[PDB]
Amino acid sequence: DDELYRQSLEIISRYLREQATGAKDTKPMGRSGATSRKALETLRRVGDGVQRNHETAFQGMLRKLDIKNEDDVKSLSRVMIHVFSDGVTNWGRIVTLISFGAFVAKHLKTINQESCIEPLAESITDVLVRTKRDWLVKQRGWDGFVEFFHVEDLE
Ligand SMILES: Cc1cc(OCCCc2c(C(=O)NS(=O)(=O)c3ccc(C(=O)O)o3)[nH]c3c(-c4c(C)n[nH]c4C)c(Cl)ccc23)cc(C)c1Cl
Repeated sequence: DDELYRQSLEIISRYLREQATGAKDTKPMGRSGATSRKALETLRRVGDGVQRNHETAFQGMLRKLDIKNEDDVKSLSRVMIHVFSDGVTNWGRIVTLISFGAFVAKHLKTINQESCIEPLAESITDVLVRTKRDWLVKQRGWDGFVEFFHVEDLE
């Protein structure tokens, strides 16, 4: 995970940043590269799906969390660790984790707090890897992520 954390962080960062700014992740990924780009495209189609089907839940949880500044951001990781670390692990739960990540980043930009997007990203990444590296390793990681969701809605 001196590379699974970094690659995970690369996907999650670029995803949250493009969801927050509406600007597309140009500039290269740096290893494994294509794996990461294709994961990001997947994350767009799948993560858009999760936000559309869960808008009421997402809106309600974002409001209950009441996020105004980065000091809130440092205390979110412990709510997020608490919620995500119990129960079965599956790719659907990981994409929900990240999608609500994006949701929060869009909020952060709306209240002019873009700066917290990076810490938020890192926090998501740490929670995911800290808690699931083994699972992620034996689902063949982000290549496993690309294939399981095999985009057959865009072709
Ligand atoms: C960035 C961030 C991410 C977070 O993710 C938390 C765990 C991620 C999650 C879950 C989860 O896992 N649900 S699960 O075990 O039924 C599941 C999802 C997919 C599968 C499967 O296919 O199998 O199963 N549910 C969440 C909901 C929520 C929903 C969707 N309906 N009602 C509610 C409340 C909200 Cl609003 C936000 C985050 C989550 C949590 C926090 C606090 C933050 Cl800040």
